[PDB]
Amino acid sequence: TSAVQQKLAALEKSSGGRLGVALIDTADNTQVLYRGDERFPMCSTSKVMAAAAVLKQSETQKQLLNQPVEIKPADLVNYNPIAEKHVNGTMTLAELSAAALQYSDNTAMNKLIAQLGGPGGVTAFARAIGDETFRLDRTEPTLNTAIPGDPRDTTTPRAMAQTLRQLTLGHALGETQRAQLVTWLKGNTTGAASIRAGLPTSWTVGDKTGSGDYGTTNDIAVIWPQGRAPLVLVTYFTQPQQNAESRRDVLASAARIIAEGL
Ligand SMILES: [K+]
Ligand SMILES: [K+]
Ligand SMILES: [K+]
Ligand SMILES: [K+]
Repeated sequence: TSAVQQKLAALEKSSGGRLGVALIDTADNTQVLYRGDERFPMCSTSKVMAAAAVLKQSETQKQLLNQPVEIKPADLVNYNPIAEKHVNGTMTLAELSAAALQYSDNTAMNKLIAQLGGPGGVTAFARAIGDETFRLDRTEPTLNTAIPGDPRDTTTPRAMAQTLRQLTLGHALGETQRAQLVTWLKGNTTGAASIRAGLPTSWTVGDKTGSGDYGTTNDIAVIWPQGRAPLVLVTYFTQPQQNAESRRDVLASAARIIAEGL
């Protein structure tokens, strides 16, 4: 095993949990993986798949993103920072997409799932862009249960890194759509203590975090260093105790180990 993998294994051992990392260097298309083929609960990182599915729809329904959407009291779930600001009012699918991606709003995610026809509509878009691994089974908030061994609402680090590459740097989306997604990921408010904290401060980053039971702490990022091809980095982490605390530091340290392995 590589030098990087030795250091990621040691980080994992010090943490008491289970760590998953996938890097894709778009220079030589080489990959670094740690438990790259194990399943991890996605938690809110699945918001990227749902927002991207809606973007794919907007390519033919050219006014879809401005479509208003009723926010009703019964739509509110466990974590609704933006949507609770509009109960008995409306929000557009663009506003819901940005609330989901940039504030991790769970009512926003549920509206995107509805627009897609249920969780199966998210999974279907994954299958349509070549991702045979991702699976979304539940809505918010039950998709966060993160039960050990449960395959519901999981993916693997390798699959999510490949997919995130296609949506953000590839052409799985149309060009207007891809840049909307990139802008959204760059304006995330929830990621300062996760991957971003382990990286050179000059690098540009867009990311989506996730957190859930079993101290599940996740981040998926696309990374633009200065002077070299961009990278995609996925870091998943989950823990043995159902009530375990968040460990965003593990993700920052994973990113540091990866960046220093370049
Ligand atoms: K093992
Ligand atoms: K969330
Ligand atoms: K699980
Ligand atoms: K938690």
